[PDB]
Amino acid sequence: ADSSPHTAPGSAGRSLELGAADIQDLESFEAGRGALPARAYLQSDAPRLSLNGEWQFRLSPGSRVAPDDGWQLGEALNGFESLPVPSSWPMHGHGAPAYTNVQFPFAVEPPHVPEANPIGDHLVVFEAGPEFFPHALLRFDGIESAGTVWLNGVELGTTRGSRLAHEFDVSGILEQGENTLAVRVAQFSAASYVEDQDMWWLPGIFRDVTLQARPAAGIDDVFVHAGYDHITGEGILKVEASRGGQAIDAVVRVPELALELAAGTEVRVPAVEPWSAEVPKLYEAAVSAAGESVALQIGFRSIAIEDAQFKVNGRRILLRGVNRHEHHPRLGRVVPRDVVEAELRLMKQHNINAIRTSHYPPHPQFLALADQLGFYVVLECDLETHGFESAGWAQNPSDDPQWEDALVDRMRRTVERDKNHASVVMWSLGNQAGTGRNLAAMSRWTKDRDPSRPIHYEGDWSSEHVDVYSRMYASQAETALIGQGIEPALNDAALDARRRAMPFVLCEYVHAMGNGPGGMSEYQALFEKYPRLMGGFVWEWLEHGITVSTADGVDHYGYGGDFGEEVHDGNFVTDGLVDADRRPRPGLLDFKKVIEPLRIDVARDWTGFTLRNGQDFADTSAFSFRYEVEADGGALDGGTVDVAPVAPQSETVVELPGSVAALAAGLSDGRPAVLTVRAVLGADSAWADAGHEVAWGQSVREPGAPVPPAPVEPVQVQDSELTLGPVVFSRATGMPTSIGGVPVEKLGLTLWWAPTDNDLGREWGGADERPLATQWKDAGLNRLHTRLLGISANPGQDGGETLTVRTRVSAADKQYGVLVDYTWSTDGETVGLRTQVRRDGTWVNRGFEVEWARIGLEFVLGEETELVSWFGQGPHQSYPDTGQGARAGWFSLPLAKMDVEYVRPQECGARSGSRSAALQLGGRTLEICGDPFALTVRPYSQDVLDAAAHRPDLKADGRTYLYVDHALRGVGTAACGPGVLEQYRLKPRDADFILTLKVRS
Amino acid sequence: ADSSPHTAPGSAGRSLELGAADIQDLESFEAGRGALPARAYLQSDAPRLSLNGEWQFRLSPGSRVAPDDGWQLGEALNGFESLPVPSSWPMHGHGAPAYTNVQFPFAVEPPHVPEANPIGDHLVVFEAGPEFFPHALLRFDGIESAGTVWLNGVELGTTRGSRLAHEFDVSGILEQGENTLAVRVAQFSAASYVEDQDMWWLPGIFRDVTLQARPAAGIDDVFVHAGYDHITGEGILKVEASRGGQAIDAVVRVPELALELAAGTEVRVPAVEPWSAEVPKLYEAAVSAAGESVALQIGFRSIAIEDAQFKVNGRRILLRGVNRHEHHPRLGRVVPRDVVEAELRLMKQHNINAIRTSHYPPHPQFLALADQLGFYVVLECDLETHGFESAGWAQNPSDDPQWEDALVDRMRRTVERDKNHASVVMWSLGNQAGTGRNLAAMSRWTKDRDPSRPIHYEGDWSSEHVDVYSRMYASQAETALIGQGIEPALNDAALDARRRAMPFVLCEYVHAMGNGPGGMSEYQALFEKYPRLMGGFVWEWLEHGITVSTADGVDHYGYGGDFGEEVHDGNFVTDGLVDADRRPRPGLLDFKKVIEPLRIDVARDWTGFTLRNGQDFADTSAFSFRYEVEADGGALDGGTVDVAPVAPQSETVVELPGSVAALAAGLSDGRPAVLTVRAVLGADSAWADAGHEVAWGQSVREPGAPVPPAPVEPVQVQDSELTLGPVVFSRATGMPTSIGGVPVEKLGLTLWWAPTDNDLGREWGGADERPLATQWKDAGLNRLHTRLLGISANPGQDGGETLTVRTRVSAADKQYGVLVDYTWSTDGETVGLRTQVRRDGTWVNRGFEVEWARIGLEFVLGEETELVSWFGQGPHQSYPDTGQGARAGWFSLPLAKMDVEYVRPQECGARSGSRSAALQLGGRTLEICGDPFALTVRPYSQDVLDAAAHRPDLKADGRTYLYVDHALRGVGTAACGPGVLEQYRLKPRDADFILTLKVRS
Ligand code: NA
Ligand code: NA
Ligand code: NA
Ligand code: NA
Ligand code: NA
Ligand code: NA
Ligand code: NA
Ligand code: NA
Ligand code: NA
Ligand code: NA
Ligand code: NA
Ligand code: NA
Repeated sequence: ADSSPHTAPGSAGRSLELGAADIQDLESFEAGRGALPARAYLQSDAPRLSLNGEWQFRLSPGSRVAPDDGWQLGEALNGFESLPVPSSWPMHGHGAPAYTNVQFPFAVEPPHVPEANPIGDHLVVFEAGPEFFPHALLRFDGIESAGTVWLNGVELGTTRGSRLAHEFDVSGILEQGENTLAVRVAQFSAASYVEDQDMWWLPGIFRDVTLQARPAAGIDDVFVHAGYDHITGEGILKVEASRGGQAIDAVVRVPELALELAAGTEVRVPAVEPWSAEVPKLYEAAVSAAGESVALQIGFRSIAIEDAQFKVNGRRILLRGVNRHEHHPRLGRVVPRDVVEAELRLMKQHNINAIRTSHYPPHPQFLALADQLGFYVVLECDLETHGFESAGWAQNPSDDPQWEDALVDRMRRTVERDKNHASVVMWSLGNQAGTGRNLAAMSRWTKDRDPSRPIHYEGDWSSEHVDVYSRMYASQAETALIGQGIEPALNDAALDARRRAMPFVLCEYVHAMGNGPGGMSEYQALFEKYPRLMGGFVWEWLEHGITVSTADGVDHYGYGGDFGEEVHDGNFVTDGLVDADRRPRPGLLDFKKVIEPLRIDVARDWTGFTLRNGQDFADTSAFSFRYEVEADGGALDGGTVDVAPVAPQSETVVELPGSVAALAAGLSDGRPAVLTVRAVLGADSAWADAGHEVAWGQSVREPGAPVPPAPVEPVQVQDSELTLGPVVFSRATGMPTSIGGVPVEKLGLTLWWAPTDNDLGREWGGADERPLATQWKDAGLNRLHTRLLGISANPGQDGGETLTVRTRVSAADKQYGVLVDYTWSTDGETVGLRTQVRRDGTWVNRGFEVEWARIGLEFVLGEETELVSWFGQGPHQSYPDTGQGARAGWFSLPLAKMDVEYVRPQECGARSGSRSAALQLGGRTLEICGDPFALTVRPYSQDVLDAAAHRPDLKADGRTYLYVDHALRGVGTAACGPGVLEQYRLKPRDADFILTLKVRS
Repeated sequence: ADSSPHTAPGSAGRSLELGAADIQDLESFEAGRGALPARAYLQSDAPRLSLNGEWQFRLSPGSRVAPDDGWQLGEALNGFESLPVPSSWPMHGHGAPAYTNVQFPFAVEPPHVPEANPIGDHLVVFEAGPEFFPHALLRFDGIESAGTVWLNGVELGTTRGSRLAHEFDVSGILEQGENTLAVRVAQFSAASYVEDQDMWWLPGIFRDVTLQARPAAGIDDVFVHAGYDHITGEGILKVEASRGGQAIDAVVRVPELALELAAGTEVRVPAVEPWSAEVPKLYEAAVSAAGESVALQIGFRSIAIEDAQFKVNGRRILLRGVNRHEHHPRLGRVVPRDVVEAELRLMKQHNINAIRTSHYPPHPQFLALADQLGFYVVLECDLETHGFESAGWAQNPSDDPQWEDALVDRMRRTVERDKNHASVVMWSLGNQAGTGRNLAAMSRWTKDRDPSRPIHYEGDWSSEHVDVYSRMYASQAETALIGQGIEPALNDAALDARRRAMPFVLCEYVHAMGNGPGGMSEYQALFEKYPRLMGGFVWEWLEHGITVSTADGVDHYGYGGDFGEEVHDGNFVTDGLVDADRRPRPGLLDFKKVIEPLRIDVARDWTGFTLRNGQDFADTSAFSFRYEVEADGGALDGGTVDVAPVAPQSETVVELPGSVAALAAGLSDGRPAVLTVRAVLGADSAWADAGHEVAWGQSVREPGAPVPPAPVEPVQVQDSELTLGPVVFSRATGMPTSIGGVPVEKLGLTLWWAPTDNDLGREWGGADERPLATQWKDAGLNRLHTRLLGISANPGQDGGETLTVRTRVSAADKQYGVLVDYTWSTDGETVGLRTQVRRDGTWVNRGFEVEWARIGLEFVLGEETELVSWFGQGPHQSYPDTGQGARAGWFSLPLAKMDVEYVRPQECGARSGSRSAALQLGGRTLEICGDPFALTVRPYSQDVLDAAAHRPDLKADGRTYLYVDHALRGVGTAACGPGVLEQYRLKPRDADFILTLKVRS
């Protein structure tokens, strides 16, 4: 209290504030107290009782008013109500979720906690039979953030490390019969300063609570060591077992390998089948002492770094990864097992082979599923101090000696829990925790304890205390330099030499927020080309949307700020490949294609395809290779082709049946036809059914360019309207008012789109750091207006005429514009529309050149569209730097399914590469043909889309908004990481393009 | 059409769009057509008929759909409805007002008009008797922006120059009996590009429409020349008269001067009383020909620039000015005469002596009122091209030869209308129109036509074509350099020499938006010290608020964007000294004091005062000098003192009656008493009643500093509360929960206030151009939180104790804080509160130091306050760099009258310099004493104030928000011009201060 300003004469007086002792504990730097030693999560035959279920719960707003009313004895519970456990309690109407990204939601003065600090008191009465005596423990697999535990009124201890397990000995405290377990949980504690992950703040007892008997002569911990010698094919096996901190005699049995060996001895198993994400071979094993048996699944694999490559079982691997948080839209950090199983299958179904547990250990039962389904796992300790960065990392716990014991404890618990799982191929120290002596201490502890797994940590770019060089969101350009080993040197020659000898991983890349991510293919090409590049993990698997309801009961996802937060980061928590209910976003469909493990390159003459097996261990024997030829009328040919199995990293040429090329050779010129070759699962796997598609390639015979009609109809002039065949025009605006009877409310040029999440991010570098969306607003691109310059008819053919409508498009207060001429022609059935765009003045504003979203047309039609059909790419959306998963073909969707249900509505739903489109408007069909154009159809305007913050803000107005774009820009990943690559940016230019239109009934 | 991209084979076709001819006319560079020569507005005995009244009106959205249906004959009017004329038609439910500041509301491509261009068709039937034959004309004193006029179906011509007069000969077209006048008015035209004033866009026939007979042998124009020779006292008189463009014989009679002379001859009048704003002497005159007589008011004055000074009648003058727009909150640009008369009286009542007609000629009848009441007028031509600045002035009309005739026409009409008025002392070419050849042409035309008045134009800083050096919002520092003649040189030595020989005027300064303007006194000191400084004109006289009603019928003022504008500038149109209904803002009350024309410096020993007459021409004989001594109980002494008249620019010492000093000498030490000496009007003037206050000065005997109580009561400790005499504290928060029975909901430190309009402006210069409001938001200053560190009692006196509550104030995600200790003491009746503030960490955020709004306390009391009384300054608000008009005294106001009704609610209502305050809360009174503190009391929180965009957003919640500030920052003028001067900025510091509190009943 010396820094506090007042100085009082006399000796110090007594402290009168309430709650001083509770707050002193919450502000403790200690890693909790009273717990048993950290150990593995082990399946054992020891009796077990889950205490999950309906508990009693009372919430107080802070420690100083949290009652000390003997509630732990369970006799006075008038202020308590039912609450399920496990739970994140703000998901059940107690307080509210709060989202921050980097910023802490409390003043940064470690270790101190704010006065507003929700305290949740939990209580359950349970029965314990004789099998839990004399010895038993209570296990808590997660408490956010600070728990104090009592049993029958006796304090057992405290928990720190919110996603880490704690166990408490209850021998001599547990009683036969009824027992009362009480747990006081503080939302905030000193630990909050090291738990600043970009996710919802959610207090609770959010994982299992278990009573476990500890029979005499049992097994407390087990450490499986299961290596693979790829030269000899041998497994290298040693299973350590301990009780009470001492090595014990136990018997290890592995029936499938005909093994019975002693614990603690290393043996060579003459032939094992090694474990990989591709082939996750597991051997069932048991480790047995007199009083207890532990069941294990052993996968034999060895991890090595050599020649600047990350190798498993002697081979460089490619990580096709995602960052997986634990989130459920209605349960918070509680993820039901069926949801976990389904989402891991969904990952495999989209070609993912690797998971980073961003940024804390997962539920303990996740590891066995990863072992079984096959993922390379980066298992990350629960540590993130990101919010200290804004003060230059002043007071960062990672470098503060007072935090050493707490941070080493986090790493020890992380490592000990999950050390037996073959899927764990790297330990990660944490995320965005800066640099410091405590991270070094965590690394040293881990390397000493478990030298079998390399250490990962992105926060220290010098990589002094790690085994791989990790970065997040490094540009494609920088990744290419690193891939070639030619990045700039570190200042320290010794550190530079070490880091240049390290393989390189992107622990986060291609930020998948909203419409995006763009630029994935450019990273993937590098990963495949350069051995030092290990691959990357997309940020992130899921959107953390939280289900809410409007006043009328319309369900939608909420994000930061939807829960009254004073400080929050908005929709940055909805930044995934799937929504919170695990529905794919288009980015997942594109990603699947980008990382597909086979490359199928179909010959232009349709005689065959080149096949490259991009897997590391498996051949192609799991796949059936299918071909199909489709034309406008439907499939013309199809079947299967036998492919002799191609070894990993090998390539072959496969001949297709002669009927396919004969078909190609017979096609009329200009008739469209698509040959697709697909690799599907030949048989059910653990993660998908036979017929599931893994890879594909195509060859397309493109339709001929559209033929404008002969301009043989003349312009008929009336007082207020002009008629040209099936088109009627306003003489006041020059715009069509109907085409073939389809009412047209507006036709005009487009240059802008409703900003994506990426367009709301700053594009660092250069002198202009305004987000693109702000550049557009400042430039008036969202508020264009059109002036009519003139309308005239010109001589056509055989008495016909064309009609040229001259316009200029600009914005209020701007001098730059584009002259736009529309030239219309018709033979009475088809309409030709030529659009010519010429800049009039430099598109520069506030000293920076204005980029465009598009060069296109918006037709506003005075009727609703029922069905949208097109030839192009699909079925899902595609933009210049996305759409890898959109394949060539003929597609048809009801209008509602053209949209994409991003949580914050934004530009989406364009189908790039379209050659023809057909919109069904009641009883008429409007057909559009062009050289490649992008197609979008919506039931609301761009201004409605831009203004909407949530999906219920969208409303259909009875019209159809049809967008036909001659040019589009890419979407990039500027919300976090690279913006649109140069080749996909759209700079102002002069342009012309032709469309043909037809209305049939 | 060559720039338009499409190229069509064959010869060009016929134009098919509608409205081409109307739009061609609107896009014309010509100054209108068909009008009679520009001339003076003259009062004549020729028969006159006002056609103002109920007309018929039809609105179309643009020229292309404006009907050409013979409506001008008045036979088919089914689409017409009644509309008063004169009117701004969007004030009557036709379309909507639209506010832009600089930005044009249409694409900038001169001379072209947008498609959305409201067309208002006006029609009236009137009767003309025989007195209007054979010759008559129709006069239009204002049409915004483009009128086409028909009478009985015959086109008379067109109008351009929205605030300029046009007359059309109707001889041979007017018929005896009924006539039909039709006027098509376009909102936008090529003229809009030269009418970009910062004000509402309001189309209409917004000034008088008059039929005037033109008898034979009449007088068409008159040019009065009336100079004054200050050496001899002579007037120099020549009155020119013309008819049909030729000089005529006419007789000039000036009865009061015993004159009968011929028009066109210069005479010397041996003794005249000269005209000035202080003494606006006017002589009634008549100029008569056989068929017509013109009545004139002649003021004799000569204007000269010599020795870098602007002189009238041989003396340097001081301009105490405002910029006057024409605006009415319900009628738009129509200002009723009674409103004009009242507002000019109000100006005189606040010591104003000068008006700039920003930025167009006023109603023609304004000039005679200015002549009569006495203002120096800067009469400004209707020209402003400000919106071209954002493109580097590309295409600026001022430098485009095609606009020469139009711009010279504007200046000619401006000069000719008002050239006879003594009040006009400068012609201004326009405002914010850049630089160019057409401005030079306007200046040359004016100097040739009327060399009697200097030319003003701020837009060309080289001053090549003007006679005074004018700037807007130059800093006090730059003004001081200019005042001393030591500003940097222009590159051209010849231009630099000319400009250094010019007097200097601020045509706009001390931008008066919202809470402000600060910094007025620093300008005024310079104006008074340096002869080259002519003075300045405040921006601006009035707020252009427009009266609107909420859903429930609550009237309030609207501003930009409240009328659906796509592009607008928000509340920048509400930036005046008075609201739209001419109610003073506090800035006017302060300004009155700043520019007061006498300086009264009261002696500290109360024996007398020094008096300086700061007028230029008048002595002090119009004033009665009053004194009063006031004490807590009321007035102790008062009366009048005879002052021998003090000449302009002279000073004297005036002895006060001995009773006043005897009173001062007898006062007990520490007893407060105030001596005020006032100069009031001794007799009714034309602009105020006898007793009206013009100037004042004070001497104050300050109350002694507060004496903290002896700390003889001890702290009583209860389970959840502490009691210390009359104060009860929470043991959970350390805050008082009641003081003497007054409920206290919260007590805490304040550092922030709800941003003023100035705080929302950028502070140019330095690397940080964020507005202060944004700096505060980024720093979290608007979201402070308090942590309780401890509560302890310490030994007091004779068994009593003090209570120290230690806290820390910070914001989420920030490391900087302030330690705040509160030390409480009491003797059972009075409470002492010592607050000590110490910074803990540097208040720096995003690399820039964080400034504070205040260092103070917020008491939130759980009851409503009825009445607020204080000793300090008042009655109105005062901040460190404002409050000049707040005088020392005792004040008492109901709570509602403490607030200030700014249109956008914002920080306001602080009373700086307070020594004691008393709040009546039901049956209790809370009394506060301190060394100088600022006092604010509100019925809603700062967050409610900040969130409110209009006054109906404010809501009382049943509490009292009491602010006691030990330190406050100034408010400056950063919305446009200088921010807070260094001496009034509030940087983070350590501070301590003492208050005493008492509750009586
Ligand atoms: Na322990
Ligand atoms: Na690689
Ligand atoms: Na995120
Ligand atoms: Na086969
Ligand atoms: Na594609
Ligand atoms: Na939106
Ligand atoms: Na004329
Ligand atoms: Na002066
Ligand atoms: Na303004
Ligand atoms: Na007198
Ligand atoms: Na004052
Ligand atoms: Na406000």
